[PDB]
Amino acid sequence: MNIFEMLRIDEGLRLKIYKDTEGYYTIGIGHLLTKSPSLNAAKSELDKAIGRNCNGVITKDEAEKLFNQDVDAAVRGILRNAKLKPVYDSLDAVRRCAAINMVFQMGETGVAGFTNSLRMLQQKRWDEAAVNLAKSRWYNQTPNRAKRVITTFRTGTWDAYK
Ligand SMILES: [Cl-]
Repeated sequence: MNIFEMLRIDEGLRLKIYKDTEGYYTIGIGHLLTKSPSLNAAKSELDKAIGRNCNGVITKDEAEKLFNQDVDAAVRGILRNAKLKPVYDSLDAVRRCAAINMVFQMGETGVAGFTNSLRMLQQKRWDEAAVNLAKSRWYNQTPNRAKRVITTFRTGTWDAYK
């Protein structure tokens, strides 16, 4: 397993614009287009991102390139963030995937709000961090996704995805 396979399982793949769990226009492998309610705004963001007139539909190859760019951006955001980088650098490779997964879903600023959980992860207090991570709007709104990510942090294995 690697980060790309993990996020593909969690996000799925759709080649036409869809709405995510919060109602936001999305395409591909979980690529957020806009939080605006305007479908026309979402279509314009899509054309800008892809470089052609898509009319709301992309190819599998385009979805995979957007996805690679999004994962790279998530990693780079962690490495540039003074609060996230020291935690990330303290984690083993499997747990680093769980960290990227959270940033991909909620953004750099959303994860940075998990201050208490991040300190427990840095201290390798896995069971305590798992309980603390579950006491969140994240867990209450997307519990199956959150359970898989939390189990990955807790165990350092891919067992939740196998
Ligand atoms: Cl879920």
